[PDB]
Amino acid sequence: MSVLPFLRIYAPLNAVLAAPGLLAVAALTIPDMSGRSRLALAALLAVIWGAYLLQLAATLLKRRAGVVRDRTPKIAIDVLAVLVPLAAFLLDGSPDWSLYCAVWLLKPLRDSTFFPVLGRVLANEARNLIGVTTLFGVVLFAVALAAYVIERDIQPEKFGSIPQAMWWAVVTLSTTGYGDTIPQSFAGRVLAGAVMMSGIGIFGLWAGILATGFYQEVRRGDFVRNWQLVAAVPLFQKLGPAVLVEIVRALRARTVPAGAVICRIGEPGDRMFFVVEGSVSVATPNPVELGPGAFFGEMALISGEPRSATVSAATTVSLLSLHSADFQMLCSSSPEIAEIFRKTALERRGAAASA
Amino acid sequence: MSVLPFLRIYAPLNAVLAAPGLLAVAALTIPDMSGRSRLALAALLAVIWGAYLLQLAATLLKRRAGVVRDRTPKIAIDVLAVLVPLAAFLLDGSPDWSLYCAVWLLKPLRDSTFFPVLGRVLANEARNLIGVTTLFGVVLFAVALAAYVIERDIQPEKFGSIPQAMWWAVVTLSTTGYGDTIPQSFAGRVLAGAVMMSGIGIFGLWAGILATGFYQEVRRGDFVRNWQLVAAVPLFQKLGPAVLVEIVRALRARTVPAGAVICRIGEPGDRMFFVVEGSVSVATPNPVELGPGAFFGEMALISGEPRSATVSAATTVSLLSLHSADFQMLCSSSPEIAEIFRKTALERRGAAASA
Amino acid sequence: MSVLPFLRIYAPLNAVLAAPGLLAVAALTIPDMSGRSRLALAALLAVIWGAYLLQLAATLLKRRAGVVRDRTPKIAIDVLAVLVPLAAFLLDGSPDWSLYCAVWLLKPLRDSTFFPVLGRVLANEARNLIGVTTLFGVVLFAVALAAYVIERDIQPEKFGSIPQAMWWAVVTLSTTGYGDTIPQSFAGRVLAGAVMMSGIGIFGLWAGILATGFYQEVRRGDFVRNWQLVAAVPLFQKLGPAVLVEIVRALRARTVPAGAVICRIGEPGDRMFFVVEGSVSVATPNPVELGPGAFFGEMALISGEPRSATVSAATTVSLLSLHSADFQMLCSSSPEIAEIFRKTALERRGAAASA
Amino acid sequence: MSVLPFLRIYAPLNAVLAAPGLLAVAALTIPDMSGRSRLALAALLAVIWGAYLLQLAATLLKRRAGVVRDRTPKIAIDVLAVLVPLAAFLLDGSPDWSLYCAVWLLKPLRDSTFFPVLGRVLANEARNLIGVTTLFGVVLFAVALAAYVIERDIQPEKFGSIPQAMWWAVVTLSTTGYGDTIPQSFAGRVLAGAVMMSGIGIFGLWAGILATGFYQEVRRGDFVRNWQLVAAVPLFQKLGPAVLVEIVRALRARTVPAGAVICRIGEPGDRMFFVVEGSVSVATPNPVELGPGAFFGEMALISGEPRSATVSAATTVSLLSLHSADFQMLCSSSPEIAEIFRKTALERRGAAASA
Ligand SMILES: [K+]
Ligand SMILES: [K+]
Repeated sequence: MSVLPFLRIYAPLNAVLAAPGLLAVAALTIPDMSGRSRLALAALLAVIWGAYLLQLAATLLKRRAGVVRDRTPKIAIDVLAVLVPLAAFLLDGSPDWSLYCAVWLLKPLRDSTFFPVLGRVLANEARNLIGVTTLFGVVLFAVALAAYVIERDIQPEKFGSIPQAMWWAVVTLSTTGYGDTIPQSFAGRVLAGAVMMSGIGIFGLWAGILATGFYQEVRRGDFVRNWQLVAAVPLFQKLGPAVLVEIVRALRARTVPAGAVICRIGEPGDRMFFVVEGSVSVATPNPVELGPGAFFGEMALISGEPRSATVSAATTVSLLSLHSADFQMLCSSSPEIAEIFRKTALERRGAAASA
Repeated sequence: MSVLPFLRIYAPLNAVLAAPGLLAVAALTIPDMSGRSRLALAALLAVIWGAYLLQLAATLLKRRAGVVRDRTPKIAIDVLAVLVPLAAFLLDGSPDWSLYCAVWLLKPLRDSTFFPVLGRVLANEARNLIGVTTLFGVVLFAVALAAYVIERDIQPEKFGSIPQAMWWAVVTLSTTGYGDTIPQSFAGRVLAGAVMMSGIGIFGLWAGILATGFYQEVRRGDFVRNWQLVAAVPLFQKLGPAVLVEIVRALRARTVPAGAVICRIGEPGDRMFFVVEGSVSVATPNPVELGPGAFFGEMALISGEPRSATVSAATTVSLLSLHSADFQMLCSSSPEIAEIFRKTALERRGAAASA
Repeated sequence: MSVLPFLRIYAPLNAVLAAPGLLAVAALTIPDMSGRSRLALAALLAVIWGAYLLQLAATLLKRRAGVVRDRTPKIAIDVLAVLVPLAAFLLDGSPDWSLYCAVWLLKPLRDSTFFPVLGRVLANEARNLIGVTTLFGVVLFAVALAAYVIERDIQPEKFGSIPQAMWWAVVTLSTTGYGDTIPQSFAGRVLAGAVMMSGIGIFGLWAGILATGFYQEVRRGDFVRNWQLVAAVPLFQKLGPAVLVEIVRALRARTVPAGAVICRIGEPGDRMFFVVEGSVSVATPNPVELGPGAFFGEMALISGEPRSATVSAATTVSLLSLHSADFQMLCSSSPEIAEIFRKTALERRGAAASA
Repeated sequence: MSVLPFLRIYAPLNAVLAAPGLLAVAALTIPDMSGRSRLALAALLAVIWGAYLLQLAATLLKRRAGVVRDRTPKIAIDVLAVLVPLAAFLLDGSPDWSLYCAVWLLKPLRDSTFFPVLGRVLANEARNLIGVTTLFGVVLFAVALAAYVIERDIQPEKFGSIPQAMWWAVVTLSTTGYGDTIPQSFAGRVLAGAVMMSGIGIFGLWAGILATGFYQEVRRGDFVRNWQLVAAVPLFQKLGPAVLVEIVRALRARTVPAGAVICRIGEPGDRMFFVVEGSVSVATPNPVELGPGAFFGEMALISGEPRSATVSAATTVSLLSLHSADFQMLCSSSPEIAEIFRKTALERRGAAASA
């Protein structure tokens, strides 16, 4: 609610081409299809193949930034991105060689930030997951066995065994309800009463395990990335030690590309930003082009008024962002700083028009 | 638990008429129906059409409050509220013109506050949603492909292709369990074991993403709307800076219409209010009609007793509300203020009967 | 994890008899049944009827504690508890009069504390629920309509109308998957992709709305009930104002009946209690029978040792409970109090054996 | 995200053998199977039987650590681990004696820590669960009854009774959607509209009840286990009282086995550890083998640089772990301690190479 995401978050075309790349699978998979478009898209495989292969060697030029790097992840698939189709094309002379479009599916995951954010936490919290997973196996066979006791008599063809009953366990436990093989007797139908009660109690924790400290990591991701952009601000030699741990939990940083809009004049002013790198276009008779290490919005927050200036992203600006309360927290947190923001809320009234 | 919502929250009839408006669709949709009621409700379309159209021009008189406004949202549908049916009536000479009752469905959403509250946050947090959505696409085809490996042989008519297998993917992943095409072999039935385990882990985050900071926004909505009604209270020149950030998280404000009841005498006193605008009917021999900038309940909270007065909403009062603990927090937070509430818990004993 | 619930939480037999009471419904509902047990349980209705009716008049003696009370809830059903069966017995001469066993179902809810805890909060937070409920209606027909566009042609008997399509909406949205009427075409099967994605995003908030501040109320329920049992403790004239708001969030109170065990000797000591009313049996050569306003466990917590005494509930004791950390919080929160607990951890070593 | 789990968390083979043990059930359960492998695995039962029985007596030697112990849980199944199969083998002369493989399923749960963590909390919070469970029974029959009103006429074979309708209740309430018996009329199909709305509101709390304070216990589990490893650190005589309650919520402890890696040189330094027991291999010209009561990473955190030393687990080290922010919290929390970490960030530069 308090950030401006711009400049092509889903940027690199190395990721993009999997989506059209893998829909190219389908038409080969289908009888009664004409040969025209059949092979037209086989080229598209060769495009993407060639396209990453074009990209490939430029990556294999890993002399760029060659000091200390850990690029086993990034490179691992690029190699197989082109070999696996290639080795496939010959030995699998039959059309099923296209089935090695299971390969690019990592290419999104290759340059997928936020995916290592996932695997980072599992190796602290899987301690619970396994005791639950065991418990998930406890309750499976603890319950799955209860049915073979019963309907083996009058449902041999369905419940004439244990693992057939294990099938109806997770289906019945995992919220699903396929609807293939269901009891007829009473006591077995009694047993289902606890199952949904159970699995929804089970998953009530287990899926909760994920979001539990995942959110901590992401709420922590908003600090590790943001203890940066702190000392750059020339004012923050006076902030107390504990002051900062409060604030940075809310301060998310995102970038704006050049040319785009930041805050349009007259829109309801609801936030203020801290510029730390780049430059802006504060639309005034003298454009107050504040570069690295600046801010604006106190003209709008202290007064609670619309924007006093159409700020447009002159350049690639690494922005922070902040809603009022936590800035009211700040002006509450210290009178010493509202003084300059009091002055600045007067200086920028005269320094907007003037220089 | 600590607020009095009254005065027609679901007020404007511009919203109301969609509900009866769109049930008017149905009877036309149905064979073997008599023509009597068939066309009776076609009028009702013309009513609502005419009714908004009656409303319409009064809105197009946008000279009301014409200083600085952003009414592209509000007006966008009102225009189409009446044109789309109208242009429909002629070219679609066949009865299917009524199918342009897809149009009013925004009219609730037109004057739906709390809906922009939704879209506000997605443009900070969709960063995650897409990495998950990709991941949702990862796991779809990563898993959907695994089945065509198998049952293409003995289930051509069902699993004789990939996207047919993609169908059984999300159905099997998204908790649903339709029950149309299900395996027969073992290894494919093995694969389902992880699926529900997965999707319930997937959605265990992804739906959690929504409530995650949504609740922050709404818990923030209770501050942005409520840093108002602060300075109006004549007492709050002495409250510390950080005192307020604690409190306003709990203080929700709602309005009471005139005539209605606020706190009935003798009911178990469980809360106290801060009046800031309007007037009341404190039912006493001298009605202590406290107007803008007042409160009551300390007579009941300090003593923990029932109500000492039937307070009824004399007028349209913009109320705050507060349960004890956070008022006990207050009386704990400062002895200087309990003094006047000590006195007031004596003055209002004598000032209830007297003037 | 830190409380001792005892003394028949599910106590009153006025609640109990619904469960056997309503299973008495069934055998009448069933053909090919013998008349013997058919009417045997019709008596059991008359038992419970007579049993509450026996209870009834003793309740209608509402001279007990007759000062200020709000007993419209409690009495409302008791009246109908016996009239509704009675008026049923005659006019409904056919056996279906037993269908007025829909009546006792409130009798649990009659003396169901924790149920008003539910309805208390909905009248603060249903503001959201309705904007969501509208939104739930938005997305219903916004999506339900999309299908009649398509399969009316080749599925008249199933999708030959709108509300038939509304049926497949919520079924498909609400996680369920019945499996009666499913598409065959592509584009309609495309549409389901967003649905589960939606409804699981929808309910991802909406059910979250419930637990959101419900937990606040219950986490608040642990304070409102527990700002009691504070001043009774003779030591708590020195605790700071803000000290208490920290602590009582964790301190839950429950009662122990007489005779039962409290802490058995030698078990791993993990907590300490504050007695405020009743008496104990501290099993020592001189039983240190501490009555109202006492505590024990610091002998075990400071040393981190097993229990030094088999404490058994001599009487009906209203207990508090506390795990270490928040007592370590206390001994951390003030050195002035650890002094007496230092002394007490010596006095009770000598005062356990001695008097 | 901030811990190193190693040394065989899922260690004891007493747990392990259930998994292969119980898959041994299946092949006996199946007709048309050869007798060869039929009996081969019956031995495997005798293996595990004999294997625990081998383990058994060594456990019955409970003279180890015989001071004060509560081993009724641990021993209860071991006894039946071998008797139940044994008594089964004779009286159940038919092959169904193998059905007493319901017995080992506790053996995981025997030495399952984190399972008592489950049952600990239910006896504080089941107060709610039962009022909900009653409410779950309220809404069951409150709703289940509504259908027999209707479809008993034209669905006797399906809805010709109440409990048959109770079947379609929980199936329809508990998110499942089997798909066996579904209405045809309107008003009954109206009723389902609230059901999913209800049960997803129901379970929206009820499963939430579990994770609610479960997470508290586990977030409390990270303190009770970790008020240990506090005084051992020679520095922590100066930490304030309240300082610690902040920190230990994040500090999780895990063990590393001997030989394994701790922090490899050059990897991106993201955390620092507190050694309290064991020894390391700080790979330097003079290996700075810090034993009980040590730490490292401030060389990497203050500078925000990669690792300055390949630390490998020389021995079984009981490690703590800590990411920056909470160490930045520390260096923020007190200048007095950053002094020695300032010096140490210089001493270990010279004391890494030197001794
Ligand atoms: K389902
Ligand atoms: K189904």
